[PDB]
Parts: sequence; C-alpha cells; structure tokens
Amino acid sequence: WRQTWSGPGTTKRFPETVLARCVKYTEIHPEMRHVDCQSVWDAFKGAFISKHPCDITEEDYQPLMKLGTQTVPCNKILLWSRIKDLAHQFTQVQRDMFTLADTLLGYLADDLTWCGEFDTSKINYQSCPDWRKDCSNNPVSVFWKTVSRRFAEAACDVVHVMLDGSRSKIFDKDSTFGSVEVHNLQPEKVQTLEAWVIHGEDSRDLCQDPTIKELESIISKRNIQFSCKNIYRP
Ligand SMILES: *[C@H]1O[C@H](COP(=O)(O)OP(=O)(O)OC[C@H]2O[C@@H](n3cnc4c(N)ncnc43)[C@H](O)[C@@H]2O)[C@@H](O)[C@@H]1F
Repeated sequence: WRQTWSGPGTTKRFPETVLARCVKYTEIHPEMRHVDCQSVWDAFKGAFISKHPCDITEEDYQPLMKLGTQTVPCNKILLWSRIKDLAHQFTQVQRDMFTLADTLLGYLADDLTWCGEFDTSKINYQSCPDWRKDCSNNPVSVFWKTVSRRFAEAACDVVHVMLDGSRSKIFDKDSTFGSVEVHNLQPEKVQTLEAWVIHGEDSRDLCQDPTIKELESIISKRNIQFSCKNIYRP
C-alpha cells in the first residue's frame, strides 16, 4: 500500500532527461563510449523502482556505480559543502579543477528528484520522501551518499574543499561532506586537505571558527595535513 509523502514528487520527464544527459555526456567525453545509455538507465531504474522509498540502500545503487565508473584526475578534486553553484562557477574559470558535477553520474543526477513505490513498477510523480520529515534512506539521499563515498575514495594528493562563510556551521559535521566524504579520504592516498572559507557575514579570520577547528582535528586523525584559507567572493 502506498502513502503520500511530504516532499516533491519525481521531476517531470525524468527518464528522458537522464537518457538525454547520458547521451550528451558520452558525446562530449570520448573516454566514455563504452557506456550504453540504455544500460545506464536500466541500472538507475533498478536501484529504486518497485522498492519502498525509505528502504533504499547504497547496495541498491551498486549496479549503477559499476556502469558509471570513471577514472578521474584524482589530484585536482574540488569538494564543497552547501555552496554548489559558486563551486561550479570557480571551476569554469579555473578549468583544471574537477568536481562531482563533472562526472557522468553527478551530471546525470543534478537537481533532479526521483522515487518509486513498493507495489508498482511506476515512477512516483506525486510525491517523494522528505529527508527530515519522512526518512533519510530515500532514493535521492542514498544516491548522493553512495557516489560521494566513492568520489572521496578516488581523491589523492592535495584535495580542496570550498565552504560557505555565511552559514551558521561553516563546517557541518552532519552534512554529506562532513560525514561521508571527510571520513573516506584515504590516509595514504591523500596528503593534504585545503579548505577555502568563502566570504560574500563577519569579515575576519574564519579559519579559527570552532567548526573549522573541528574539521582540522577530524582530518588530522586520518594522518592528513590540513590547510585553511580565507577567500573573498566577487
Ligand atoms: C559530495 O558532497 C559535497 C556536497 O556536500 P554538502 O555538505 O553540500 O551536502 P549536504 O548539505 O548534506 O546536502 C546533501 C544533498 O545535496 C544534494 N546534492 C548534492 N550534490 C548535488 C548536485 N551536484 N546536484 C544536485 N543536488 C546535489 C542532494 O539532494 C543531497 O541529498 C560535494 O562537494 C561532494 F561531491
């Protein structure tokens, strides 16, 4: 039996959008011709269709992760927390830096919402679970959790993270960066995490904020060097 959820339903034209994005991505990036976009869509579907949308596991997304596997320039990863648009905008100018949005899976899934239901093979366009009001293990949250774990595992040498100085918690231990990514930067592989605290709020040294000291101690226990910089948005 189905229930009404508290969050928006699946983005209109979801199947066509994912397929069209996959076709566009594989055209631009020749390294990915070995991917059949029909196969990618099948695997995507099998992660959440005919499943209760609060019982989704990272394991459900493994077939899609396997088809969407992609080498990346591991020494040029730019992570970010709660500052997506500015991050992307930074990498359009500093072109040699690489974010999750530049990967196939991140490009396919950007700004979309999706879920299914236990009793049917249909996409639910009516509503989907809100992460706070309904459940954390919903199709969208678990997707981003899964790809993020894997993206952090891929990084090497010097990893950069853009953080937003205008947030109450500049570093939030409970965000995706703060839980999943920070704890999966691999001790040997990654030598340094360099944080960039962005101003646009208080205009003084924000690298001494309690939450940045938290971030420093977390990183430090994984045998990774930590650096911080105050940077000003134009
Ligand atoms: C992986 O994580 C950081 C981003 O981490 P945040 O700390 O900003 O993530 P958080 O506030 O916990 O929010 C999680 C939800 O954000 C949506 N989301 C993340 N990334 C995208 C993209 N690229 N497009 C659309 N939506 C996105 C999801 O709804 C998550 O559930 C990144 O720097 C690392 F790659």
